[PDB]
Amino acid sequence: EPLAAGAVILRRFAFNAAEQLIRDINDVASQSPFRQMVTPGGYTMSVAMTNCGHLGWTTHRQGYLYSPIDPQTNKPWPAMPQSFHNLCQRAATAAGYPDFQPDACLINRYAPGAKLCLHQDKDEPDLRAPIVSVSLGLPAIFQFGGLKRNDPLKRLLLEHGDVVVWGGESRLFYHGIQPLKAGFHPLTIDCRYNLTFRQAGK
DNA sequence: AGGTAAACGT
DNA sequence: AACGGTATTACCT
Ligand SMILES: [Fe+3]
Repeated sequence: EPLAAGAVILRRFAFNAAEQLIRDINDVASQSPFRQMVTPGGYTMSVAMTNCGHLGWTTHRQGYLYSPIDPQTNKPWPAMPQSFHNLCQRAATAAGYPDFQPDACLINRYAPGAKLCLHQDKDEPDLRAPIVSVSLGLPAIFQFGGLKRNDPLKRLLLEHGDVVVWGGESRLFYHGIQPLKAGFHPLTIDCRYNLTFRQAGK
C-alpha cells in the first residue's frame, strides 16, 4: 500500500498551509506571470506555468532547460517564498528525505481539460534528490508508473493539500496528470495548482 | 557514442 | 477512453 519504493503520498499534508501557499503563488505570478509554454515541436502546453527559486524549468526551441532567468521577463525568477520552502522541507522529512534542499519550484496551473502526458523528471543532474509535489485546489487523477513507459499505471486522485514525494528507486518513474475535470474550490475557485520542488543545480 | 525530444489512432 | 505508436529519426555535443 505505499505508493512505490521511495515514494509516498501524504494526504492533506499541506491543507493547513494552503491559504498562505496560494497567497504566495499569487505573489510569485505577479512578478513572473503564468504562461503556457511551447514545446520544441511547436505545441502549446495546456498547463500554464511559472517558477520561483534559483532555477526555473522552461521549454526552448532546442529542448528543455533549467534557467536562472525568466525568458518572458528577462529577470530572475522570484525568490522561493519561505512558506513554500518550509512546507517542502517538512514534507520531505515526513517522507524520509530529511536532507533535501530544493533550488527550484515549478508552479503549474490547470484549467478544466488541462493535462500532463506521461513523462519522466530527468532534467536534474543530481538524481539522488527527491521530487516533492504539492496539490492545491480542484482534484486531479495522477498517473504513477514505472521505469518503462508501458509499465502499469497506478491512478490516484490528488486532492487539495495532498503532497506526493518520490525519489530513490522511483525517482525516474513515469507520471502524469489526466485532463482536469471542471469544478469549484473555495480557495482556487476554478483551477488546480501544483508546486513541484526539485534540486535542479549543484 | 550519448543524449534529446513526445506532445494521434485504435 | 485506456493504451500505446512515435524517436523505426534528426539533430546536437
Ligand atoms: Fe513531472
